[PDB]
Amino acid sequence: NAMAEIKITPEELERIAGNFKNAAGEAQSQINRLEGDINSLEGQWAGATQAKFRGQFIQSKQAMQQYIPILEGISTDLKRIADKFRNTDN
Amino acid sequence: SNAMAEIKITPEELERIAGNFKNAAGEAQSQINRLEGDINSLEGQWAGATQAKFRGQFIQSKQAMQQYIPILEGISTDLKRIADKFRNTDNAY
Repeated sequence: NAMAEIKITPEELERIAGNFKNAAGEAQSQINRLEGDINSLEGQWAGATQAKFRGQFIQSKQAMQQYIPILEGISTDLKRIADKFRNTDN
Repeated sequence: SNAMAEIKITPEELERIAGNFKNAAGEAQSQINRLEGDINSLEGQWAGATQAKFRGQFIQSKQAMQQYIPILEGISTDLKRIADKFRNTDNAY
């Protein structure tokens, strides 16, 4: 019985939409903290070394800036279908 | 502390920062894995264009993470390698 498929409802779509929204927030927090670390290395070693690590970090930030809006788009699509369900029932 | 004035960070401090990057890489992978489970739990109940829309968006997000994760891994690995380089002139003389 515990393996019964959980049927889609607006509540389920909103729960999962929330998971994606929360994931976007955690990702942002993570990139912020990592940026702080790279910032902390400035002046702590050779300028050439810092340039290499800043460069790598910005490439990671760019990847994250593609990723976050994709999660938010999924969250939006789930919520739009959730709304469709609620309005049909009304 | 290093023999060289220009090096103001210890190997242990670089290793600490490298751990933050390794932890972030692990957390990112765990996150996309949980979200994949969410997408998987719905997939069989969608059909046609809607099913494809969610599958495609999820695939895009996974590919973005396939970019992001190895960059964090590279930063962590490289930080540690530099820690090892610096160690030879840290508290040595």
